[PDB]
Amino acid sequence: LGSRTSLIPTLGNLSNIILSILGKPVQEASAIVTNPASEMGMAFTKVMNMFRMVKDIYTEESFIYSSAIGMRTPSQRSTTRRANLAIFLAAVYGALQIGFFHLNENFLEVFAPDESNILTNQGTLYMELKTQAYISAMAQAERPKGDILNDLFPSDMAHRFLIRRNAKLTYVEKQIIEKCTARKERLANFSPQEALNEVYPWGKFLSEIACYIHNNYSSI
Amino acid sequence: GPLGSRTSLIPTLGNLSNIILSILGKPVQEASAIVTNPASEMGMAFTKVMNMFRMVKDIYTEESFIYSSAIGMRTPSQRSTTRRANLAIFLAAVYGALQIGFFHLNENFLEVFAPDESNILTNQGTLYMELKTQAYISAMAQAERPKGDILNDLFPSDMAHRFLIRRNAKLTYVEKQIIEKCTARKERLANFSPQEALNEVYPWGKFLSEIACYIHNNY
Repeated sequence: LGSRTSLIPTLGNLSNIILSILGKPVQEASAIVTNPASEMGMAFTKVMNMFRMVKDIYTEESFIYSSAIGMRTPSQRSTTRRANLAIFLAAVYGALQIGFFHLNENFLEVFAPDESNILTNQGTLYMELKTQAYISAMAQAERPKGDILNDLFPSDMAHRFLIRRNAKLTYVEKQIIEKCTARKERLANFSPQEALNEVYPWGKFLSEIACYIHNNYSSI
Repeated sequence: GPLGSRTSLIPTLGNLSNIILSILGKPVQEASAIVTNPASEMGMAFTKVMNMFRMVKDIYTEESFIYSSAIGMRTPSQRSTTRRANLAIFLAAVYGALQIGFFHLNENFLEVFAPDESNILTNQGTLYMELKTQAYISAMAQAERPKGDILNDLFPSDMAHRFLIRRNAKLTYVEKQIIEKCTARKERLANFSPQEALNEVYPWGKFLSEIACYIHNNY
């Protein structure tokens, strides 16, 4: 498709700006998003408005799936990978409205795309994301904790790892499964449940994810 | 500049400019249909590009065109990007994709087509005369102003001073040729009946094709 082909430089430029704004120290990035009338806040708002428009050209869902839209060249795929990181970081800072269910479902495609090797720090980030999804889902008083936890920390994690790389399990993969199992149990047996956000504060997760996305992808 | 400011967005400005130059780079009837039928598949897609271009353009200018010296775009690639963006603003304007009056188009023509005090070329002066011609034809349709007021504005007497002032200055042989081609075109327009046959004497689609062809070969 022509417009998706021709707009790759814009997709890339806006994604890079978002990543380098929202990858700053958490206090600095949070300030930018929560003060739209500041100098940098106003500039971020215009960048985000253009980004929302360009993103809609590439996907009607939460993230961009390069294979699904025929984006096949090395530069096209590298750009959509950057875009997906910018989307994820903007979602977690609230600049985009993407629910925790979609963040969890797409986490490996965003941080370990193209059947790459899953790394230990990705696994740790995965576990903390699932923990925040659980804490947020509990706050809606919609479904019981058991149901939430079985979705977020599922029994088929090993088959999912094999499927995603066309495969038995690697050492990191089995460590993640074991770390996730332990976190599920701690979460289910914790009391009082309403205290979990003090135990796993959001600000700490924000700092975890920005540092990863910064210190694993080049900024500016 | 700072993150997310005018220097940060230069690749987006150039990319959207290049897209507008490519799409309105098509044959006149094709390009015109894209703009005039916003419901077609191409028309719908072009609309989304133009909405993005409108937003990025506002970041670079409050007016019709982008003056790099006015907003501090100092690096060579930055200055070349604003120059190209100006060509795309002008191409979009004559196709109806952007709403910029003939007055703004006339006033910014040399800055758009001959920036940086380059010596005017006879071809640039030709198209300048053709643009003034079309701006007159349109101004006489609207018929809010007397014929002399309109010919004054578009074919003015101080055309000599303007060419001199433009390059910090006596005219070049080419520049005095343009003024005489201009004055003669004015006399013909000041004395043409029916005044609404001028649309047939100089067809708009001919001008459009001349501008587009010029831009398509000089951007």
